[PDB]
Amino acid sequence: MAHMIGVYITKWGFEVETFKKALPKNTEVKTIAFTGDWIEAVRQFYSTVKEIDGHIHLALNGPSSLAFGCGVIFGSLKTFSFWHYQNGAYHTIPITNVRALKQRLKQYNYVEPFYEAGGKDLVVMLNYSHHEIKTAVKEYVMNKLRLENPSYLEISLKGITGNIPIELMPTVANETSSLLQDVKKHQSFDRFHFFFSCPVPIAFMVGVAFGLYDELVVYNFSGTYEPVLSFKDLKEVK
Amino acid sequence: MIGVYITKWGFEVETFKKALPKNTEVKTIAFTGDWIEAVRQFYSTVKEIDGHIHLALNGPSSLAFGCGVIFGSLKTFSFWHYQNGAYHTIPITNVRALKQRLKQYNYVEPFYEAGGKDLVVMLNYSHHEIKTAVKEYVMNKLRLENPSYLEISLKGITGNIPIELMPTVANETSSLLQDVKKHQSFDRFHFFFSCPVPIAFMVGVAFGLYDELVVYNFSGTYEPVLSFKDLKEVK
Repeated sequence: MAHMIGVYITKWGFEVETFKKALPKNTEVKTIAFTGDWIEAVRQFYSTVKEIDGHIHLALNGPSSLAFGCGVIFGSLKTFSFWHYQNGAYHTIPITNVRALKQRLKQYNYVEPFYEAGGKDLVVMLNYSHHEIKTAVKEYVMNKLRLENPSYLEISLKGITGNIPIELMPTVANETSSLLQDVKKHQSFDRFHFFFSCPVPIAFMVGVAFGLYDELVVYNFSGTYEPVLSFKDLKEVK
Repeated sequence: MIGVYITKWGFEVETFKKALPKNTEVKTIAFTGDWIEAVRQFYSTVKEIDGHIHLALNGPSSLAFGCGVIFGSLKTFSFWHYQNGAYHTIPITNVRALKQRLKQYNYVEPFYEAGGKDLVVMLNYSHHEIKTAVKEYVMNKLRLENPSYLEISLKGITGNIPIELMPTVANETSSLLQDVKKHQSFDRFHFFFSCPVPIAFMVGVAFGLYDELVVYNFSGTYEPVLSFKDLKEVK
């Protein structure tokens, strides 16, 4: 009865065959159309994975902010393979168990946190990819969020910024997850504000690990930053 | 596989075809002094190709940069550079290697002059300063308000860049173009070139269409030839 299925979240739709051909023979693929409505796509994603019995093959052709949202409501009852499009075709992320991602670490090999102590709003920046975002996020926060002296957590990577292989993505996601729990020891935050310069698979896996435990807001860059998912919306998806 | 040849002429395509693997078709894109039209036709040609692309370009580095910007960074490519009377392949089988952000730079160095939120970028591998001429143009024709300036130039290397170092120089340049954003959040980048075509292409690939950018070309004087709005509308 239980049988593997593909779920493809895409800003387009026409290109789904590339994903399908990468999967085992006779794997059905359910397409979720992302049209610039984050909460609707997350809702449809939840609806789809809720009723799936079996291993889920995921791919997401779309923003990392959406990937993070989908991760947050994914939960920990289902297994998945994450497929990523690179230098030719789709390749599976080394199959990462959900419980494995939430493992807390004492030693980090890749992530480098820079914590700036402030108030109860924490601005989280995953500064992992080619495009440098720190000053852009701070300018946006200062001009648009109307917060008093927010705390900042900028996370950069040692060595691999802008060139993260598939094979390191589970490790980077695990390390990020562990840091996001560590930071809560500094103080009790009211709210986490998430900004990404980050591969989609990592964003998804970090969302899976972090979950919907804290008040959070997810932000997307499209010429400027805007909030695209809130804790309230994500809670109401279930 | 196919080859795409972007050229200010057209008649000379056969040496490119001959350099490629047997039975590679080549599409010529004829540049006639309209940058946005050539970039449009380039994008139209490569848009639905996923596999490896062979590229060559006979024309200005400013065009090469524009083609790089709309190429994206999902597709692998070989750039065939014409040097010392023949074509030489620059194979890029991992595009992310061009986008790796660096702490250690071996071949290029930044010279940053702090100003406002317009950044004037000079990609100058010539071993003779272009800053005075660019500044005169900026002050007199663009009338920008207290722009920041970033010159990127060679260090250590005293002459031409060998083929073998062109990916490295492009990678380092691209990394510096992101590193400068640590100084402040810029609103707009203005690109001026004195540089080899393959480097311009590779830097365009990495930089992408992520910041408001304007591309300038030197032909006796400087003029803008590509804007962010035009490039956005190509897609």
